[PDB]
Amino acid sequence: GPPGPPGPPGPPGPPGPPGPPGPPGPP
Amino acid sequence: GPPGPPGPPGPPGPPGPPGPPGPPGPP
Amino acid sequence: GPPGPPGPPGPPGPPGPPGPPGPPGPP
Repeated sequence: GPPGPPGPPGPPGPPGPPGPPGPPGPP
Repeated sequence: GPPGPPGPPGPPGPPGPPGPPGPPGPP
Repeated sequence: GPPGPPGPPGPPGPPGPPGPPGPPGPP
């Protein structure tokens, strides 16, 4: 008969990367 | 009928960790 | 026809936010 429907959504992706360095401390 | 097509990609992953601390302030 | 396979793992997440402030400067 006809093809079945598309599969389920895949898994959520991997975490994003570590953020940028923070700002300098005060004098 | 044949097995169906692949499902769609899952969503983007979670945000990455906070970045590292900034450097020491000026003198 | 059986449901197709699951979709692929999703894309990476976004970067984390910038890190905390650096430590106070030296005397």
